[PDB]
Amino acid sequence: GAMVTAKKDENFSEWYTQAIVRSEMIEYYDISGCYIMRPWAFHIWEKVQRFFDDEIKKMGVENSYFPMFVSRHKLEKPEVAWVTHYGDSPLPEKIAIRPTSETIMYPAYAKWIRSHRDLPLKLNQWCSVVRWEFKQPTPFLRTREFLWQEGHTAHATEEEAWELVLDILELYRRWYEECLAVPVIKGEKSEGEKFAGGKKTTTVEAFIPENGRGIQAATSHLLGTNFAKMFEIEFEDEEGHKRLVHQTSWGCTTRSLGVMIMTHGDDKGLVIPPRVASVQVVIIPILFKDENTGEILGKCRELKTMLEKADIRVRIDDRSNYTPGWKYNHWEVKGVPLRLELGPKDLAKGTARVVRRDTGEAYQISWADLAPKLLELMEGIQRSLFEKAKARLHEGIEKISTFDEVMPALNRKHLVLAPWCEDPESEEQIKKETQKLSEIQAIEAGDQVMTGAMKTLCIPFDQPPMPEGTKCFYTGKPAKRWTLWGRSY
Ligand SMILES: Cc1cc(N2CC[C@@](C#N)(C3CC3)C2=O)cc(NC(=O)Cc2ccccc2)n1
Ligand code: PRO
Ligand SMILES: [Cl-]
Repeated sequence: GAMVTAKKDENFSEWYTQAIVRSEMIEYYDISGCYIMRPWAFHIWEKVQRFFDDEIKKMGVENSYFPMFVSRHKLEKPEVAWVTHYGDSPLPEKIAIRPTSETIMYPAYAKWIRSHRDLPLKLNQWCSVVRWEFKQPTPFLRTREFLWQEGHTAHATEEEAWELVLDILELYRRWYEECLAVPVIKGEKSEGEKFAGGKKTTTVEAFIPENGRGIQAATSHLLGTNFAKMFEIEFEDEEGHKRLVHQTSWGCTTRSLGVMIMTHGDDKGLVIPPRVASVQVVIIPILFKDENTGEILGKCRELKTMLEKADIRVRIDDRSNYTPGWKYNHWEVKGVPLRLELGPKDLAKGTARVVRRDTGEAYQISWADLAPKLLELMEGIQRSLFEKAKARLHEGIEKISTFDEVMPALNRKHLVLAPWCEDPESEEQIKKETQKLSEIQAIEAGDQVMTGAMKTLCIPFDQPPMPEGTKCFYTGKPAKRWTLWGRSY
């Protein structure tokens, strides 16, 4: 059985590749930026999909399916894939593969919305989209084709639309923190980073300590009336006056899995939080030749049935052609959070040996105690994974006053929280300056595939105090808010 041999804290990229290949999460493909999602990864996607779909159904959002193609003139009302032929017959007008579906959906919204009684209109779809960039792709985190949901709502007032933006952003916080045990920071995107055409974009941002990079985990946009004006989406009040609708859109992708993998993995391979692990407990029988193997396997089956009564997801690995040691490594690499070992000694004592994946700590638990204690143990693992990741997030953010402090902090692979005047031009200049200083540094390093530019990640909702005369860290103008910056995906 393959072991992960790269160390997470020494060659992070090689570590990540080994962890996702050797655990059978991914397979490569002959078109660049496209990868195969194998069942071990797909199962985790199914779990978060089900969580989020159930939660938005409770909000009255209904699923739908809109075409994957969009006409040139509807899309252009650059990073798009264009279809131009069927067989060898040219199309009269090329058609694009969707990168996002506002321009596919909103002509229909304009047809469907007639009066205030048609609102709010709330739709979602689960599908894949294509964003054909040429920069370095990374499995799960940044790919040419990815799976996502996208929700699109329309409301009679801005207040109700904004309320929904924030309710969805809270569901994305729960997707990452409660399901995947990944801490995130809620905030607003800067004017240069917000969705094209929208009014205000909110985000949850995550952090990869090993390469210092922030990453946008999910996004929820107040489109306001901008798209309603573009698509003539209006409704009548009760006396017949026409008004524009107020819109949101929001989306979360398979990037989430990658974030999870990078957050919790260790030098042995994956560590999957128990709430989304497709196998929570793997039972490994010890099978000597000189034992009553039928009695040991019979007890493993009884324990499996007992655990499944508490809804624990259990597999018995009773393969005779591998040793227990081999199986220990096999399921460690795959990130199963609990292993249960049962041999003749255990049978005789009425106990089982349980080993937790995150710490390696082992417990002896009586069969009667097994189901409640495992449940307690899985909640403790989930909580411990989250708290440890949150401590690394906090340790990864430096509060600074002045631009002179930026390069030392980025050299420590940290994010910076700085007072900023929020001038869009300033962000563009900071990106270019940090980028050129990073190139110099790389040459002093004797070194390289992603950009060294520092950009804004999010103006966090939770704002530290801003003292009276605080200046912006780059311009010296009056600072308006604390903003989180870093290198990023
Ligand atoms: C897997 C994944 C995710 C996401 N993005 C975007 C923001 C967002 C968020 N939040 C979406 C709105 C929901 C997200 O997850 C984007 C992508 N590829 C790309 O940009 C294309 C690409 C390919 C190679 C290199 C550089 C760029 N690939
Ligand atoms: O691509 C985006 O960011 C928005 C949210 C999902 C639909 N379009
Ligand atoms: Cl479905």
